[PDB]
Amino acid sequence: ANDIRDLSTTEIQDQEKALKEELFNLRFQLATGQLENTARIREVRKAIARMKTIVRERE
RNA sequence: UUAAGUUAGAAAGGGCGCACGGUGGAUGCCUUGGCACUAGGAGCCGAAGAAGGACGGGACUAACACCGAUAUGCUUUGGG
Ligand SMILES: [Mg+2]
Repeated sequence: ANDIRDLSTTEIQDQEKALKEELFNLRFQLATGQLENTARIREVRKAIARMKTIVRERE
């Protein structure tokens, strides 16, 4: 959270993209039954949320 | 032995009493919920989109509760 606030808006935007891609691949693996660490999903969801929050605080 | 006479016992099933079960949810005990008030506060919400909803959100989710594509939560300030 404090680490996110360090980054620029554009850099956060790119951090989101990565997390969105990560979340997508987790959901993919999960559906194909190839995901063990299913707790990863919630973390990534929360992370995305956190990043959007900081960006909206910037404005 | 014949004759005459008298009387017993019997239960297919049934009755009464008793014993033991079943069913059923009365009664007692209990209380998560109600009822009536008192004192104090407050008596409004809505185009800055209401009341009330629908559909969604969990690793798996039928329902309830919570939340809204930032979805079973996000940030922050305090408590602990
Ligand atoms: Mg704290």
